[PDB]
Amino acid sequence: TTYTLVLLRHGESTWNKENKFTGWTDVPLSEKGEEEAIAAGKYLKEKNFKFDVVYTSVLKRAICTAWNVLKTADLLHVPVVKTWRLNERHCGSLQGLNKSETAKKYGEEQVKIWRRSYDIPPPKLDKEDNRWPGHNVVYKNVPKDALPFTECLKDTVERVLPFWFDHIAPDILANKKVMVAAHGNSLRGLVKHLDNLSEADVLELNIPTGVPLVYELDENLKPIKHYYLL
Amino acid sequence: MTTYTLVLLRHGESTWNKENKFTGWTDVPLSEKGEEEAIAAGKYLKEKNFKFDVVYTSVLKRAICTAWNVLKTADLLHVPVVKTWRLNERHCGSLQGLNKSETAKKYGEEQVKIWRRSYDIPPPKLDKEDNRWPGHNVVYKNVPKDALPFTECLKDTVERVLPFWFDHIAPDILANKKVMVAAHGNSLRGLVKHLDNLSEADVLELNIPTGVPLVYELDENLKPIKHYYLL
Amino acid sequence: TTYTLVLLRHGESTWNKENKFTGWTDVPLSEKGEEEAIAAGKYLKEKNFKFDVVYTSVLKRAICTAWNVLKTADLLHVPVVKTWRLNERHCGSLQGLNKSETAKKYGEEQVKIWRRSYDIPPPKLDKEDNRWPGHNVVYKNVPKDALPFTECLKDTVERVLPFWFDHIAPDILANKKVMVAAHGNSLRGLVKHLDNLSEADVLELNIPTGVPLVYELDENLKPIKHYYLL
Amino acid sequence: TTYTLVLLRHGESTWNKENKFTGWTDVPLSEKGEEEAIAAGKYLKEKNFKFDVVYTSVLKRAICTAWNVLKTADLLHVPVVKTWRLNERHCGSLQGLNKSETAKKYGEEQVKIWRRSYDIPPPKLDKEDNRWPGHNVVYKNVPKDALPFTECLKDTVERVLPFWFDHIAPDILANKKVMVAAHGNSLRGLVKHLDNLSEADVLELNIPTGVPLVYELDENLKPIKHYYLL
Repeated sequence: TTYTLVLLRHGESTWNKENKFTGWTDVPLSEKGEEEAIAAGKYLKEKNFKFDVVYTSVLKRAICTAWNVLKTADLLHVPVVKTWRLNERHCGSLQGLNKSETAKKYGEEQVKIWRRSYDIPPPKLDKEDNRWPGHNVVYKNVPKDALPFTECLKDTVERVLPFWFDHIAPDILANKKVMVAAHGNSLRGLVKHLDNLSEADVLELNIPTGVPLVYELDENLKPIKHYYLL
Repeated sequence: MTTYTLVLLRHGESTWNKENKFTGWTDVPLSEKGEEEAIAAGKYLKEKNFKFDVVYTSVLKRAICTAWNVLKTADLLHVPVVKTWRLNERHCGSLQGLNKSETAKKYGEEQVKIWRRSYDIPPPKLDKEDNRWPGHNVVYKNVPKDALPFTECLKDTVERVLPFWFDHIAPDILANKKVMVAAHGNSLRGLVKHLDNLSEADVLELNIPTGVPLVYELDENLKPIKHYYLL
Repeated sequence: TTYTLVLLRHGESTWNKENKFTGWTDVPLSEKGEEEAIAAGKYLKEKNFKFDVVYTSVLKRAICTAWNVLKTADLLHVPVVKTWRLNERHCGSLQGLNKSETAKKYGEEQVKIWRRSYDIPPPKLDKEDNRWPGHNVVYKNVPKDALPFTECLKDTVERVLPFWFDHIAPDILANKKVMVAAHGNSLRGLVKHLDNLSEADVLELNIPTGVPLVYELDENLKPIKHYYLL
Repeated sequence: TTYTLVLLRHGESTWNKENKFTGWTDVPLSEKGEEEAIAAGKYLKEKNFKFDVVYTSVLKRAICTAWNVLKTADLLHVPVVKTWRLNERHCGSLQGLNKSETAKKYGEEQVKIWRRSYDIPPPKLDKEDNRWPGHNVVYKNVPKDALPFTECLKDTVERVLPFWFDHIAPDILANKKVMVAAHGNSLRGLVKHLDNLSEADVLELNIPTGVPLVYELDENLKPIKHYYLL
């Protein structure tokens, strides 16, 4: 028995261009970022990949990538399920700030720790901060104390896992063809469990943008292999 | 006084509307004009400050792409979209794919007129060997084959829509969710027939414009208080 | 590719003994009625029938039948989905009345028509009547205009079939082993569709109490055969 | 705004009479444990407690509690949602062994540590052991990695919290009346989060069997107060 799982990281956003920390900030794809999702959709169509369900975040840049893939591949009827659990890693009080001004405010050494470490997060938001996800209507049905004030990669890995165990994985076991269209850090959390990686290994893992990552899994969901369609 | 707001929206022009070809369940895309109409609907809904908790649509791309363009322009991409065959356009049977001169040649122009304007007289049936039968399309692989039409009249479309109203749309409205239904002329006519308790005569005369939001204000029992177009 | 579907009719209610028209009246199984479901479970256990989902009505005489089956087969973990659409045919203003009282106030032959006919329903309740389902909190999430003042067998067939098409049949097509536990007329509606019966045929059909009705279906859900486990 | 949540721990299982470690072993309620469930049902009905949903585990001692309550309260129409996440704390290789026997092998103080600590689990099951939930068809839809070889209370707490955030809390915020009918340790997991308890507080917390525990919560689901119905 072989199941097939496809992971896809969204392309460039407008804030990647302006050199700002994004996190849960809901910024759009750039034109190039849209172009990547379309190209990803071609490669999947060219290899005749089909899907019974698409999982993505509640952030437009991921959602739009999912949409462009399904449109390009002629699979618009496929249900799309959107969850905050697949959101990008939250960047705390860094969200919105220029990456350079931060590197001269806190120093480049401290800023590097917050980006590259596994378990040391950036400084928290207060709940009175306008960037606190609890103020955003997008999250009105979610209990507000489930929402982060800040995240390290470990936090992201821990919030993605219940969604893997409760929705994605059961669908795979039911013989559904799943695509996960999400963000680097949330996808790294999925990959960490899939291949049972150490902290060192997940930190060295870089998932390229707009390139479908295909996992073949056995009856127990142990990876038989993985590869990129490029 | 408890009031609820429901928004209905018919998709814009498809590629086959130009060619004057009967579409039905054929999954033809919106033309560029159909794209822009969905955007314009979205722009206007954003301007009048409309918000949605759920969008219901068909499994046909011209309707789905309309929902998408509205959510995107209105900055509501996080909103769930639920897609169902029960909101599909009326099935046109053996007319699907053919233009008016082809159908006149096969059936005579007078038979075709009856099928266009009737309530309960459907056009000729497809059978299981015809490649246009929804049963051969993998889009419907999880739908029981005998739920899928070989042909439909408006009465059929009306009857298959009603269950989805009672099971999914109406309960959402009663839970104070702000619903948009983005669909097709005939499936929307099926919802309106029930809402306003229209006779067969009145539903036949009803002509819902394309790409114009149709707003229904409903009371606590979902009886309409009023309806109007945003245009 | 063959699928297996089980149908089961609940045992004797307390009102069957009293000889009153039941309908949607939510009367319990008699003790005998509980024994019938327990025996039904034993039969299914003996032939090692497993279930992934049980569908039933929102009426206790059917819910409790399902419970007793799952309990006897040691399958309590299996999800039970309850719906108004699988309810018994509504008996209108006859609900709660004696079968002799109805003969008196309506005539004996008029009553037989209401029971045996396909499309002639008994007299309507009005909105002011206490027995109208709209006053019952059980149906508080159901829009009130979807609920009947009375029903003929045609009505029952037409409310059951959307639930067959939307929920039961798609489960079967997902290779889930389904049991439907319900009522005479709601089951007769399902059978009518399964076997594409005429009106005359469905009116002659007599589904016995507490005996599992097994359908073998092909890949398109067309019945290959059916039989009773006894 | 405020909300009302009801918790209930199941009564005595047959293995409690034998002083045996149960964990995920799916043993039935004792007759006393059935009566407790029925008595709980009478109390709730008397005080006019209604429910829109009942959450329970996939273990029959909890499921049968939920059923006996609904039956006595005359609320059989209410959906029951069963989840492994609400299962009892897993007892590793101790499952099936009696408490006197276990003292001789490991020593009584070491057994106390496994019974009473927060973060030290009993000896873990082998993957090849018959008792590993991964061999149980009840969990065929759950990825094997989610299935424990052993648990400390900390593990149980961490597996219950996602179900709180994903299912229970959104229902409460959607104005649904929820009952959770489960196990001592899984309920302690919920209470730990609800009352923001320290590790020390939750270890001393002792929830009696078969007594409904009512929580009153504010608009952000923070408890205003809680009490037992006795």
